[PDB]
Amino acid sequence: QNFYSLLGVSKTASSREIRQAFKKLALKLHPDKNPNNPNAHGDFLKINRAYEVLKDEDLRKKYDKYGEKGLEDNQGGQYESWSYYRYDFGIYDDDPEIITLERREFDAAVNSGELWFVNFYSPGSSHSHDLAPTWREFAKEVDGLLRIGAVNCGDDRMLCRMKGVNSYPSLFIFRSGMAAVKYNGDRSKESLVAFAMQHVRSTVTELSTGNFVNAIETAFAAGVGWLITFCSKGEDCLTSQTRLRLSGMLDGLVNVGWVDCDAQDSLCKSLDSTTAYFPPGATLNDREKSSVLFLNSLDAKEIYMEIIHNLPDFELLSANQLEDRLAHHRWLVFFHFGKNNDPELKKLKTLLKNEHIQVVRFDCSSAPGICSDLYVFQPSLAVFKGQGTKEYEIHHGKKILYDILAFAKESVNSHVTTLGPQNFPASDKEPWLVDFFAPWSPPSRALLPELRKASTLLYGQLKVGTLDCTIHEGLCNMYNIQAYPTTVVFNQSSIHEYEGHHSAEQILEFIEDLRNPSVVSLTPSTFNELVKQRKHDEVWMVDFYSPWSHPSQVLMPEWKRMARTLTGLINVGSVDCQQYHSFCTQENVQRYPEIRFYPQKSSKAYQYHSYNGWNRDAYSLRSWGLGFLPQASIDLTPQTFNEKVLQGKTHWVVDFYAPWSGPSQNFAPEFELLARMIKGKVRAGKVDCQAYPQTCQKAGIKAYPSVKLYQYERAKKSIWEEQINSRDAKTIAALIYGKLETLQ
Ligand SMILES: [Cl-]
Repeated sequence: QNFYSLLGVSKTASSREIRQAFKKLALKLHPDKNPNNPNAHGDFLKINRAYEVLKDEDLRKKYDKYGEKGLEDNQGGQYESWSYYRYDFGIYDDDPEIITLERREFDAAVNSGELWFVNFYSPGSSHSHDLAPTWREFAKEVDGLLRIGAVNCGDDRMLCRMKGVNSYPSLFIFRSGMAAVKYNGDRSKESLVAFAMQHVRSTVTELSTGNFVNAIETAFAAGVGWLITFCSKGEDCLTSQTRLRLSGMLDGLVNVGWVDCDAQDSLCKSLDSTTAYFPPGATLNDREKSSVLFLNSLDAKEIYMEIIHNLPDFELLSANQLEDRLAHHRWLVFFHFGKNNDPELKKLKTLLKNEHIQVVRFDCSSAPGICSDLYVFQPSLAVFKGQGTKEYEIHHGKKILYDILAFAKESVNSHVTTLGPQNFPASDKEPWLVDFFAPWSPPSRALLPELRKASTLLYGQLKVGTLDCTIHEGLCNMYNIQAYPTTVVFNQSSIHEYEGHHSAEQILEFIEDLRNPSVVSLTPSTFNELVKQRKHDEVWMVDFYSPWSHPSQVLMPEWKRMARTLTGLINVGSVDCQQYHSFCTQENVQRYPEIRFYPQKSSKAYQYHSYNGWNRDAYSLRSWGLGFLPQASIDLTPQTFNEKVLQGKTHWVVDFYAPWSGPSQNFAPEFELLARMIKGKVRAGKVDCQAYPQTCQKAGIKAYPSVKLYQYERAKKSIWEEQINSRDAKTIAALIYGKLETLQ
């Protein structure tokens, strides 16, 4: 919509693309840049608000479901300096060979199988600035050899702390098999390369005449061809460093070697300066001439690019082979349709070995029913978990190597199912976590890995599934999905919708709350053990309800909201009288819903109180509940107000009220809660303005109820007076607490 149009990007744009577009606009339009128009702050607000809501995935989701209308105003107001955007912002955003990593995807990325070299840098760090051009250059230098990453510690403090970053910048080498190795050298292009090579697997072998023939003649069965450079004195061939680099770049795909032609003159008479790639089966003799690839270049990247394009495609499996193998080993399958992608992907076979994931392709046209039964209607990449099952997931996003590796290893070790209409849990009492998403949606793709993580911890607790809305438009329409992604738990015919941040931790919290809800569901047994035999200071609110009762159905969502606000204050329970008829009869429950409060055990306490109030919303019920709790405020007089508060030596919070005032009666139980929370820190008082207009006039009270904070400063022997506009006990308290330490 307008925000994407404002930044001039698509609604499918990535975080990086957003930052790129905003950087262009920020450098031209920062209020620092043009001091000649008084509207400079306002013009930048439009762009910065758009940027801040789009870079925030929670905010972005609200903006996709509703326009700016669903958002709230306090955004875009704060921005950094012009110099920040010019020099500290998106430093590696325009450098394609550098992967910009955030906290969520970091571990899965740098452990996906490739050798990673990551620059943990920081804004306001001039050592980080010095490194940047070298890093861009270095990343260009080793393309095809290893993965180069960057992590902005400025926006990723905790990740940098957890990864032992002790200075800016800090350089680490990652590979799944080992612990991080730190580079401590002088940050030069050539030093960084040499360091990385010590961690690169590289086998180059000098070949005798006898060895060369044997390697070439045995190459075919092995499946691996040969890259060989032929060296004569007075002539130039691949250097030692170059052969080792090529060996690393083509690890597991090609054997690298060299031949000393001065030492093998007879052999080199056949050739004629030159490196040759021999596909498996190809020989030097004039028969096998053609398949052999003769190269003249001395440059690794140049040579590599020719080899990588020349290598064979993935093994093609027949329909029979596929069906025989899929439920057992793990299989990464490229699905296509006849017609018979980065060549870099050919490295998947080698780099997935440690996870025993086999890599193949399949031609759906040879068996369309197999692909249509998986709802594969276009070329697709899927990974199957095997081990006796046909669980699979489909890869979404750019078909780039490290991402497909991270996807494949994370998925086969997780418990997220691909859902379709045929196995959708419409009829299931067991708990399900379902993610309705779209592949084109950048947040949706950001969610999938976090879901996989949660799945591993939730195993045995609930099943996790994903549903593709672009494919199954009908299914997501029936669940009223308006934005992507939409995460939803299904538990006992009630369907809860997640609204937190897309991280495994927050998702685990949300589910843990659904597993131990504020509203404690009770049985006839648990009522006796928890409510009846509550300790001599516990209190309970309990809703006795029938699922068949319209009044009960309308109450429950209010009951739950109320329960959430009473955590650590009032125990909240619920009783199903349809299931437990005799018990509810035992308790003399006559109509639904019946709301009862179970007070603190005391000498004069009733067994319980039934709420007969007209209004049954959450606020009314909360205020009713808190009304039974103990008074902690003091009822002040005109004299005691002056002596104890105005001329006292402590902190007060005072409620100026009128008995006839509706709003005052609503607040009274909230004020007592406030009083109890601050007991020992602050004293709480109440002043009847109807009884004492004299004092309320002097104190500056327009209407009722009003709250005033009185702070004592011992240094000046004086009382400070401020007004509290909030009517929320927790809010007021924290607000009061904040001021208190700032004198101590
Ligand atoms: Cl520094």
